[PDB]
Amino acid sequence: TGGSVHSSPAIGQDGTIYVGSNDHYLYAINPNGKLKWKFETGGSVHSSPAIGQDGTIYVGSNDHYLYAINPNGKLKWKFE
Amino acid sequence: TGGSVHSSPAIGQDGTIYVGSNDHYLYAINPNGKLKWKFETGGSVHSSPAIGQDGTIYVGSNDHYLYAINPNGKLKWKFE
Amino acid sequence: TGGSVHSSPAIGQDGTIYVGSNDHYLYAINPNGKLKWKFETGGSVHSSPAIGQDGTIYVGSNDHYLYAINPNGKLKWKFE
Amino acid sequence: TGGSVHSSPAIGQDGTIYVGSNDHYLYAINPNGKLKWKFETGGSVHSSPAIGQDGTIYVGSNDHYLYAINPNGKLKWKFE
Ligand SMILES: [Co+2]
Ligand SMILES: [Co+2]
Ligand SMILES: [Co+2]
Ligand SMILES: [Co+2]
Ligand SMILES: [Co+2]
Ligand SMILES: [Co+2]
Ligand SMILES: [Co+2]
Ligand SMILES: [Co+2]
Repeated sequence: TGGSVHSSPAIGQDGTIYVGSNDHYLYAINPNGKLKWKFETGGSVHSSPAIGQDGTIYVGSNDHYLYAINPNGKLKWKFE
Repeated sequence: TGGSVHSSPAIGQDGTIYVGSNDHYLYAINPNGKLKWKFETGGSVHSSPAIGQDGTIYVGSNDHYLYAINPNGKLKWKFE
Repeated sequence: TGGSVHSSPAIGQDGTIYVGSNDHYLYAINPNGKLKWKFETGGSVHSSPAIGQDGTIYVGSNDHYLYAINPNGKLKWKFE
Repeated sequence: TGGSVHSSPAIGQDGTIYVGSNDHYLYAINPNGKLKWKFETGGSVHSSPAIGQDGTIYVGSNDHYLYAINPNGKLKWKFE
């Protein structure tokens, strides 16, 4: 990643690994080590992601928001 | 939220997302991104919440307390 | 507690809540909010506890050790 | 360990305890408190490890990488 990986990884139902970085992104990494997608927030993603029953990925950011990200890497919503 | 979301979200049995904020609050957010409730502690909620078998939400605060919050957002107890 | 509760709580099989504090202790709190026991390490317990299959509670400390604590609050071992 | 254990332990299917240290290593500790192996990254391992379905251990490092480590302590891959 572009900065410290302070965030703790979460593992999806299909093995996808999700983790934040101080480079401001939430990363979705395939089990083979190849990027699935990254999603840019406005600040360090120190928070560790959680995965909902429908696969939504939730994570906080130092930009003050809680993010809900769809499994395909598109924003679902953010809460300030 | 009002400050960095350092805390890592927890997901309840009904999909509710709980997370602390450096704005001093524990947040309960519905899966649709709308606030269910927030609970104010005396300092940053860096700690990440855990959910008990009866749904109680437990989280630490930089105000020195461990909080137990009922699912409706009312204080159950705090331990110094 | 005596200092910031940075650590994230873990919940045991019987509902006991375990959490570290920057006051250097690992706390075991009953679901009713009353202390079961506390265990003193040599520095802040920022690490969040994990519970093994036999109930052992594991947590790191800023004193450089990983601690294994028995369910009764007595040290099992520490690893430097 | 050689430095603060900020990381939060993860427990494997066989009881192995995995945790990072600010000494830059990911540690695998047997339930008896004896080292199984340690793996050196390039910076503090503040991130808390997660365990995949095949036992792979994933953890971030302040060296900017997400690491995937095999259960025997050998690198599987790292993602920058
Ligand atoms: Co750096
Ligand atoms: Co930045
Ligand atoms: Co801010
Ligand atoms: Co404040
Ligand atoms: Co204080
Ligand atoms: Co101290
Ligand atoms: Co030290
Ligand atoms: Co260093």
